[PDB]
Amino acid sequence: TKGAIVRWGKRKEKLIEEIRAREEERNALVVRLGEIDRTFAVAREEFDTVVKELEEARKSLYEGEARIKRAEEEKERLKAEILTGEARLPGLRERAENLRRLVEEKRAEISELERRLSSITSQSFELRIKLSDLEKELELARKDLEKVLAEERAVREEIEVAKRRINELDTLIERERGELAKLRGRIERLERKRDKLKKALENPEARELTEKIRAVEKEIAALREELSRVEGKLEGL
Repeated sequence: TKGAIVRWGKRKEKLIEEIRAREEERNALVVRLGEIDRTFAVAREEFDTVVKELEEARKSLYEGEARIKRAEEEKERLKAEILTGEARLPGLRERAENLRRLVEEKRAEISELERRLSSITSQSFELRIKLSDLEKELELARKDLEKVLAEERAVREEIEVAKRRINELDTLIERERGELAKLRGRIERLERKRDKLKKALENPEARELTEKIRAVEKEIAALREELSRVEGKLEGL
């Protein structure tokens, strides 16, 4: 009927309008999601980079700590060498003083006994034997003194060398520690950037829009099905 043409026609125009509005909304949603997915591409590449760099930094940190431990074990060996050397020095200096004194003593004894041989000159032969014995003893005392003095000089030298090497090691350790502090800063900055990247990657509005787009598309489908029935009605009326 004419009246049914009018009524169904009014229904048709309403359906067309509502479909137009729903498809408008749906396109907007699709655009927004099309920006989110791009942001996730960018962020996921940066995240991959940053966790890589973070691995590199942690490896460098461990290696630096290991080099420091090696340097400090070497430092402790050298400290023990120095303490061992230093504990010998009072004894060596005592020996040297006593040997200088013994040397002077023997020289004076040789002078006195030579004086008696001078004054007397039968049993001066005994004094002459005593003389050669005093000469052997003085000679030995002098050779011992040379040996003690040389050994004290050698111990002092070896102490100085160990101390210089220890200073060297402390400078190496200071350099490593400076690098470790720089790496701890780099790691803190990387960890923070990485946590922000993860948080952006759990945003999670991407799914908030995927489900909503599913719904609005379902409703568009429903409206188009009613529209198709209404059209088929008007096309046979």
